[PDB]
Amino acid sequence: GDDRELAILATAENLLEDRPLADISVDDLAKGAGISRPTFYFYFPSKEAVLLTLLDRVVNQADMALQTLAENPADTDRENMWRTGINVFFETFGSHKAVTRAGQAARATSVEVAELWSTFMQKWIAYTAAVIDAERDRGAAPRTLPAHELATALNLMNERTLFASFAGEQPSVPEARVLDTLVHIWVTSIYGE
Amino acid sequence: GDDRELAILATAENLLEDRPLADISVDDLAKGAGISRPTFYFYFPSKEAVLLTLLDRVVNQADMALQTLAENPADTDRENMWRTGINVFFETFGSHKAVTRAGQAARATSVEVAELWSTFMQKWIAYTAAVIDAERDRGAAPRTLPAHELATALNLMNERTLFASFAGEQPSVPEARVLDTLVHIWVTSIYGE
Ligand SMILES: CCCCCCCCCCCNC(=O)N1CCC(C)CC1
Ligand SMILES: CCCCCCCCCCCNC(=O)N1CCC(C)CC1
Repeated sequence: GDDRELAILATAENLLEDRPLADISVDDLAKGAGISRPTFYFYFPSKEAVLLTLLDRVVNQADMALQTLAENPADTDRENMWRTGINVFFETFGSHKAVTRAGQAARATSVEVAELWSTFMQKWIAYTAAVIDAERDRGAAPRTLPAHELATALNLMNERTLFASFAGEQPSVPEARVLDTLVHIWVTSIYGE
Repeated sequence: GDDRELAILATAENLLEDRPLADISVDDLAKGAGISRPTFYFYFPSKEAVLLTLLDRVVNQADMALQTLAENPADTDRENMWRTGINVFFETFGSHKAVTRAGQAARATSVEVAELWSTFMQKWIAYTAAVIDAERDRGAAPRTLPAHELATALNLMNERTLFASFAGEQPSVPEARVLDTLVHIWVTSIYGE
């Protein structure tokens, strides 16, 4: 039951490594999960709903990892503090590139995917802004741009730049350089005048 | 002839203000240009080809403006130098929001739109990197990240952030704040250690 759903989700994540959702049939998902087509429809209404659930799992995996980091005392080294946090996103989305690629594409065609992504980006921006505000309050960061506006641009940079790196787009930062690239821009923009 | 093509392009840019390309018919474009459907097909093969030409015009308008700025002596004020350049993109794409929105959407579905955008982003990144290299050579900027990698991330930030602002996405930087936001991040990341 839970196990049926897990098998459909695992099959979909596997097939998305090889081809887009458009070239994956319900027969393919049902076959991979060892069930019939009609039994598939008991668990999910469409292959698009399967992708929504996969992306929801990956997004909440990143969010929960960030929460675990937030619960711990702050790294006393400002650059390392931000690197560890950006690395949650680098590793979580980078470890699920098939879902990341299919989920990005689906933001265009699916209101539910677009709203899921928007909701979590707002959460992540709000958290970023609250950390920059704490750094300013402690006298560690200068009072330059409105923190929420700076947070927004930095989060959008990461959204576009990490994706271009994962997907091997031209142009892109090489995957093996993207974390250092983003950390530099975050730290100089948060701490600089 | 040239004038036929201009009227079809003007009609398409006007209708894209109100609805997406999917809800614009060839009859709509032909009607707006004062021609028949078959006469439309003499000038363009599809409504998608019309959008390609519109986006090509806007992209080359931005590129030519950047070239005009590049031809002049450099602004001696580093922050203003980068602000004027980012403003070319802010004003050119911001003055054509209907084409910008339709062109962004088309990167997903059109190889020709995706390649056009990729080509000009590579050009703009290469130019950015060459300016950062000149600033380092003159001793005005520190030798931190590889210039081309830093340029790539900053250009991708602008691509995503300017678009989110123009489209009124949630999240986004308000349009009236986006130029200052991006200039701050560029200048601190290019000149900071
Ligand atoms: C579906 C779609 C695909 C795409 C995906 C990937 C992207 C991701 C992004 C993220 C942002 N954010 C960040 O990055 N951060 C914040 C907080 C912290 C503190 C750090 C960082
Ligand atoms: C179709 C799609 C839509 C989207 C559009 C808009 C975006 C734009 C972007 C640009 C990048 N770049 C920049 O920004 N820059 C460089 C150089 C100079 C020097 C500055 C700046």
